[PDB]
Amino acid sequence: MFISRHSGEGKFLFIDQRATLVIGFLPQEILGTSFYEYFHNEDIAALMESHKMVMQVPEKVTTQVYRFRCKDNSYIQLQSEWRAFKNPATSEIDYIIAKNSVF
Repeated sequence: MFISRHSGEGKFLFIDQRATLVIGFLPQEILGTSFYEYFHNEDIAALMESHKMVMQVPEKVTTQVYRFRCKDNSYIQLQSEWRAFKNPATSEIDYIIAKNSVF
């Protein structure tokens, strides 16, 4: 329900027009920060493994439903669909596309 794009390490590079109303953060507040900054304590470990698998496989990877910390430091429940694209000349990830569903 909002799209973001991340670096190979998870740093926010882009959020769409629909994100701020959901998570409360202005783009200048969240761009440049890692998505490990916002994951709930109980979800970060499973999300790291999802992140690892995305960086390995050519395929889409869907996360579990997890809690994402909003600007007011409360949490909303997201489920993200992640896919990484690697520069064929350098093998490094150009970006990770993220479809972030909201509940």
